[PDB]
Parts: sequence; C-alpha cells; structure tokens
Amino acid sequence: MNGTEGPNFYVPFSNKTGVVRSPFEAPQYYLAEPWQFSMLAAYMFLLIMLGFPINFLTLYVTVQHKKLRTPLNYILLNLAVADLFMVFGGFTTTLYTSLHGYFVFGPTGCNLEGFFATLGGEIALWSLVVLAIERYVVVCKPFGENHAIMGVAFTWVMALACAAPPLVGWSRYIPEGMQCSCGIDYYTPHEETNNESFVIYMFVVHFIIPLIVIFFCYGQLTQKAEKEVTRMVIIMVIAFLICWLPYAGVAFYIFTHQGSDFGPIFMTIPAFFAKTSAVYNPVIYIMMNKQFRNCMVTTLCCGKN
Amino acid sequence: MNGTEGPNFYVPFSNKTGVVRSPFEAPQYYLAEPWQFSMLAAYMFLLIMLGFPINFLTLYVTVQHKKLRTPLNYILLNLAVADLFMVFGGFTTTLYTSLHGYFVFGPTGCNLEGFFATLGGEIALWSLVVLAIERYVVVCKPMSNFRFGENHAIMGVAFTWVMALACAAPPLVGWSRYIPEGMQCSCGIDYYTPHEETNNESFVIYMFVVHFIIPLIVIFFCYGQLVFTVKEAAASATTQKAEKEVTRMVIIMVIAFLICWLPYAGVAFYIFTHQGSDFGPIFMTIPAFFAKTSAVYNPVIYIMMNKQFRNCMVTTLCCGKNPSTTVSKTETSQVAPA
Ligand SMILES: *[C@@H]1O[C@H](CO)[C@@H](O[C@@H]2O[C@H](CO)[C@@H](O[C@@H]3O[C@H](CO)[C@@H](O)[C@H](O)[C@@H]3O)[C@H](O)[C@H]2NC(C)=O)[C@H](O)[C@H]1NC(C)=O
Ligand SMILES: *[C@@H]1O[C@H](CO)[C@@H](O[C@@H]2O[C@H](CO)[C@@H](O)[C@H](O)[C@H]2NC(C)=O)[C@H](O)[C@H]1NC(C)=O
Ligand SMILES: *[C@@H]1O[C@H](CO)[C@@H](O[C@@H]2O[C@H](CO)[C@@H](O)[C@H](O)[C@H]2NC(C)=O)[C@H](O)[C@H]1NC(C)=O
Ligand SMILES: *[C@@H]1O[C@H](CO)[C@@H](O[C@@H]2O[C@H](CO)[C@@H](O)[C@H](O)[C@H]2NC(C)=O)[C@H](O)[C@H]1NC(C)=O
Ligand SMILES: *C/C=C(C)/C=C\C=C(C)\C=C\C1=C(C)CCCC1(C)C
Ligand SMILES: *C/C=C(C)/C=C\C=C(C)\C=C\C1=C(C)CCCC1(C)C
Ligand SMILES: [Hg+2]
Ligand SMILES: [Hg+2]
Ligand SMILES: [Hg+2]
Ligand SMILES: [Hg+2]
Ligand SMILES: [Hg+2]
Ligand SMILES: [Hg+2]
Ligand SMILES: [Zn+2]
Ligand SMILES: [Zn+2]
Ligand SMILES: [Zn+2]
Ligand SMILES: [Zn+2]
Repeated sequence: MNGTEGPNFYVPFSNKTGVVRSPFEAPQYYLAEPWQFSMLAAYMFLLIMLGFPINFLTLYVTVQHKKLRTPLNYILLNLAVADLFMVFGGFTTTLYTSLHGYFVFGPTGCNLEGFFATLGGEIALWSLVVLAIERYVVVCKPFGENHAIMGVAFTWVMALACAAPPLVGWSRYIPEGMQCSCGIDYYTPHEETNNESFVIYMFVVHFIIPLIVIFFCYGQLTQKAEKEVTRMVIIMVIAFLICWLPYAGVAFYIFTHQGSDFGPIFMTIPAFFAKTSAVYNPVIYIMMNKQFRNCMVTTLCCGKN
Repeated sequence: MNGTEGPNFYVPFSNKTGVVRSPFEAPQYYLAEPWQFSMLAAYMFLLIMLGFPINFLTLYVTVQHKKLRTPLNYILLNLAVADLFMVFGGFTTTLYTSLHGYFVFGPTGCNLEGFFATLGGEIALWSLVVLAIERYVVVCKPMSNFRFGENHAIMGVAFTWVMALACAAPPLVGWSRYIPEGMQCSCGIDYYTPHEETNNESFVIYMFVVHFIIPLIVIFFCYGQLVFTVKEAAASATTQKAEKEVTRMVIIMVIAFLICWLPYAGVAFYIFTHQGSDFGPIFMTIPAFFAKTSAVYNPVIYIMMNKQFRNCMVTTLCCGKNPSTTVSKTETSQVAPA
C-alpha cells in the first residue's frame, strides 16, 4: 500500500518498513526530518504573533471608531474575529503539534485544528459573498447596522454548515501531509461516515457555487469613492483564491485519486500556506482604504492625525 | 556619472535628467514606483508588529522567571533588548521614511535608522562569539573543573555591547558615516564614495576585518573544535543531551545569521570595491531590508528549540499554571545547588 490507513488516520507512507506509527501516538519524524517540523512550528509561531495583533487591532479600531460602520467595515470586523478564532482555536494546536511531530493533543486537537481553519476560510469565502452582492447593489445599483449584521450572521451560518458536520458525523477531520494539520477526509471513502458524499457537497455548496456567485456578480459590472472599496473587494477575492486554490486543488486531486502514491510534503504546502488566510485580509485593509488606514493611525497616536 | 553624489549621499541614479533629488529633501519616487515604497512601509510595519511582542515577551519572560539565568538565557535577553532598540530606535524611522519616500527627519533620521540596525546586527554577531566560546568551555572538554556563573554572562553581554558600539558608534563621530541606500529608505555605512576626509576607505576595511571575518573565524574555528564530540547530530536541564540541544541551537543561530547578513554583507562589499559603478536602487534595498528580519528571528528560534524557555512563556502567558528541570520563577523556583 502506497499509504497506511488507521481507523481514524491516513499516513502518506508505506508501512512496508514497519515504521509507520499513528499521528496520534508517536511523532511522524519518519516522514520528514526534525528540522522541517520545527520550521513549521516557527511559521506557526509567526502566524500567531502577527495574526493576533493585526486582527485584534482591526477589531479594536472598528469597535472604537464611531464612524466606521460600512458593510465592508462589518465584514472586515467579522474576518478579524474569525481570524482570531483561527489563531487561538486552531493555530494554538497546530503550533504544539509540529513541536511534537504529531497530534499530542489527540483528536480533540485535530478537530480544533480543522474546525477553526475551515470555519476560517469558509467565513472568508462567505464574507466575500456578502461583499460581492453589496457591490452589485451600490455600484450596479438595482444596509448598515441592519443588513450587514445579517450577512455577518449568514457567513457564520453558511461557514458553520461546512466546518461543523465533520465534528458530529458527516466526514471527519483527519491529519494531512506531515500529519500536522487536519482537514476534510479526502483520503478515504469510510463507508461509515461517507465523506465521499460530503466532499461532493462541500466542493459544490461551499466552494464552486459561492465562487460563481462572486463571479457573475462581478461579470455583471462619494460616487467616485466606491471604486476603491470595489478595488479592495476585488483584491480580497483574488488573495483568497491564492490561499485556497493551491489547497482546494490538491485536496480534490486526492479525493478523486484516493490511493495514489503522493508524499507528505505534497499537501503540507498548499495547506500550511493557506493559513495566511488568518493574516492576509487585515493587510489589504490598511493598504487600500484611506478611511481605516487613517482611523487606525488615530487609534495609535491617540488623536494626532 | 552613473550616480548623483551629494555631500551627504549617493543616489544610485543618473542626474543627466536633473530628476535626482537629495534623499533628505524629497521622495525618491523617480527611483522606482510609489507602490514599491508602499510595500517597504507595509513590510516595516509588519516587522515592527512582530519584533516588538516577540522580543518584548521574550524579555518579560526572562526577568519574571528568577532561575532562567544561564549564559544562554542571558545572552538571549540581550538580543530581545537590542531587537526592541531596533524596533524603536531604527525601525520607527525606517517606516516613516518609506511612508514619505525619503528621510524626512534628515541625517539624524538616517543615523538612527542606520545606527540601530548596525548595533543590533553587531550585538548579534558578538553574542555568537560569547556563545561560541560558552559552547567550547562546556562541550569540547575544556578548563579542568570550571562552570559559568551569572557574572561571566554579564561580561559577555557587556563585551558584546562594547564590540557592537565599537563598530556602530564611529560613523556618528566622524569615522565613515551613515548614508541612505537602495531606494533611499535604509541607511548604512558609506561604501559608495571615497570621501577621503571622514576616512571612508579606512573604516570599511576595519569593520569587515574586526567586525565580520574575525568573529566568524573564531565562531567557525570553535565549531570546528566542537566536532570532537557534537558532530552535527542532536536527535532542557534534564540530562546528558540537555547541552546537545543548546549546542545544536547555538549552531543554528549562526546559520540564520549568515542567511540574514551574508546577502547584505556580500552586496555591500561589492559596492566598496566597484564604487561609481552602475547599480540600481533595488540592488541594495532587498538585502538591507531582508536583513531587518534580524530584529525578529532570534527569539523565534529560542521559543522553538529551548524546551525550558518555551514552557516558560507558556507559563507566563497562562498566568502561572500550565496544563525539564523547573526554572520559571513559576513552579518550585527554589534553589537546588550544593
Ligand atoms: C506499521 O507496521 C508495523 C509492523 O512492523 C506495526 O508494528 C506494530 O506497531 C504497533 C503500534 O503501531 C505496536 O503495538 C504496541 O507495541 C508496544 C510495544 O512495542 C506496546 O507497548 C503497545 O501497547 C502496543 O501493543 C506493535 O508492537 C508493532 N508490532 C511490530 C510488527 O513491531 C505498526 O502497528 C504499523 N503501524 C500502523 C498502526 O499503521
Ligand atoms: C499506488 O500508487 C500508484 C501511483 O499513483 C498507483 O498506480 C497508478 O494507478 C492508476 C489507476 O488508479 C493508473 O492509471 C496509473 O497508471 C498507475 N500509475 C503507475 C503505478 O504507473 C497504484 O494504483 C497505487 N496502488 C494502490 C494502493 O492502489
Ligand atoms: C540634478 O540636476 C538638476 C539640474 O538643475 C539640479 O536641480 C537644481 O537643484 C537646485 C538645488 O537643489 C535647485 O535649487 C534648483 O532649482 C534646481 N534647478 C532647476 C530649477 O532645474 C539637481 O539639484 C541635481 N540633482 C541633485 C540634487 O544632485
Ligand atoms: C559608470 O558605470 C560604468 C558601468 O557600470 C563604469 O564602467 C565600468 O568600467 C569597467 C572597467 O574595467 C568595465 O569593465 C565595466 O564594463 C564597466 N561597468 C561594469 C563594472 O560592469 C564606469 O566606471 C562608471 N563611471 C563612473 C566613473 O562613475
Ligand atoms: C491548515 C488547515 C486546513 C487547511 C484545514 C482545512 C481546510 C478546509 C476544510 C477548507 C475548505 C475550503 C475553503 C476554506 C475555501 C475553498 C474551498 C475549500 C473547500 C477547499
Ligand atoms: C536596514 C538597515 C541596515 C541593515 C543598516 C546597516 C547595516 C550594517 C552596517 C551591517 C553591518 C554588518 C553586520 C551587522 C554583520 C555582518 C557584517 C556587516 C558589516 C555587513
Ligand atoms: Hg461584484
Ligand atoms: Hg493568501
Ligand atoms: Hg476616523
Ligand atoms: Hg562552538
Ligand atoms: Hg534572517
Ligand atoms: Hg520553565
Ligand atoms: Zn473507522
Ligand atoms: Zn472516491
Ligand atoms: Zn574608494
Ligand atoms: Zn513542549
């Protein structure tokens, strides 16, 4: 076998050498060297020490600033809060997992690792949706503390309809690559949870569609200021595709070819790269939005414009 | 002329267009697009956001935990401060400079930016020598009965500061000088102009000899000695392999150092030789700026390879509890000598 399956895992390595051990009981240092694991744990340490200040600052500013209540400001606060969950709920476990070369925290840790990452990306994928329409309405012209809170609520509803099932009984979060990150069970059919039907679902209801919607809405496209809130949204959407296509693409190749001879590094890259999703959004924000950039500076200098 | 030489600078651009302008009076947008200056400003902003906490937590942890006092634990508190000094002393001035397209605060803004980047780079280099030594005295069977105390640790720290100031202070006093580099938002040692009357051709030879080759010779010869025992393998104050974990670490900090300062040192030596030659702004911006990650990686390695210190910041961050010999002044921090 080009792989080693367990009742709850799947290590991309042949146990013909009788060296493959569970990602839950012993380090996976027989997959890659101990330097690449501490390298991952360093990356995770950085993502943590940036994802926190940057998302929380963002959170503290829109909350602190009285005149910061645009749907954009709402969606961007959302991401800042989802990015914080990613960081504490998820990044916490993935940091300590790498520091041990396996899931020391057990499955509760694998679930923590995957739920917040999927919730993370899905809230982004869904908030990018709540934004695309707003731009078909304030630019293609067919809001506020009213409707933005429904889009913001809706993003959690939808994201949760994706990150929540593998926790209860539809699909399962399972260690990927160097067995340090967890994601949807693309690897096995597992008749018991038919993650074969969940992947066909997640890929359509939480990937394909949400995207085509962000597309035709875009294809079907103060009065001069909306061009920069647009160019931002456009950019936000593009940066998301860069985090998730490398992943989602790799994730699908595997779902269809369940059994191939791929290695651990194969999915470790698109998967660990994708975690910048927790930090990248609030950077585009300062960059192309004179309103926030200035208001953030005011939160820092305590008044000196 | 391939470059406009001023009494204070050297813009790597040609003024046969009159488009060049003093990096102390106007933005250097003519040297390259505005968005590139925006990326430097973003980049510096992200470094200041990381270098601060990472370095400050590293700092706050060592002080609070009363038994975290080995030469290593010491020499690494030194780096958190030097890095914080970079973050505030230099980095604050490098981000304002990028945001505005030139050195608005002028020559002192160039001095603070260049001084604290050199000071921090050298606080680093020399600390690697006090540590490369520390390693020897412990691993390759040295002395006869000796063991390091806190006292020895402070002398190495005091030494690194004198050796870093010995390199960074002169350009503020008249020996060589801090001049803007690349896109003109970073400041370093003058390798560009002869300026025979501040002794430029002189200092650069001194700095590269005394503040680069030598410490590297020593650090490399010590590492050559620590092959008698600790070859290359190492697979926290617990047993025999507690030192092998420190040595393997101290041996990584040297590799990181290289990757960080070689590019800069390399492209900087090129210039000193090929002065007046045709190079662009971008040329030096990259090594220079990448090198600025120097204010951030040391504690990253520390809290990654030191099982004792890590659990210690995890103890600090978790208010005292935590769900390896206990040294954090949190968890039976009582003495255990003899
Ligand atoms: C991969 O194939 C090897 C065959 O070489 C399997 O080896 C077996 O590994 C399990 C744990 O993965 C061992 O069980 C445990 O043994 C220890 C003592 O060594 C005991 O304390 C535990 O309670 C448990 O019984 C088993 O001894 C070992 N047997 C062999 C062949 O050495 C291995 O299970 C396979 N890995 C997987 C799970 O895919
Ligand atoms: C082990 O991995 C190899 C390589 O991915 C698999 O071989 C391929 O199998 C597909 C059919 O699913 C063929 O179309 C390819 O031509 C094969 N490639 C080769 C081997 O040249 C193989 O099926 C895998 N073994 C298992 C466990 O199914
Ligand atoms: C490049 O050549 C131009 C050609 O004049 C210089 O421009 C003059 O600079 C002085 C001093 O800053 C100004 O007072 C003049 O107004 C400029 N001349 C004009 C109006 O064209 C420029 O200084 C040279 N580049 C540098 C700064 O070295
Ligand atoms: C202007 O720049 C040119 C090119 O960068 C300098 O000319 C160099 O002269 C050497 C002499 O050995 C030639 O071999 C090179 O081809 C030239 N450039 C290089 C190093 O590639 C010239 O000296 C500069 N002019 C001044 C004096 O500033
Ligand atoms: C680092 C941990 C990771 C990447 C775990 C899980 C990720 C997912 C379940 C992602 C799902 C998707 C998202 C977030 C956006 C594009 C579509 C998708 C299904 C690949
Ligand atoms: C971002 C600003 C910078 C990097 C300014 C100045 C840097 C130096 C003077 C560096 C000197 C050196 C160090 C720190 C270590 C290797 C040798 C060296 C001379 C290149
Ligand atoms: Hg749109
Ligand atoms: Hg990205
Ligand atoms: Hg404001
Ligand atoms: Hg050494
Ligand atoms: Hg570096
Ligand atoms: Hg500790
Ligand atoms: Zn099962
Ligand atoms: Zn299938
Ligand atoms: Zn010369
Ligand atoms: Zn640990």
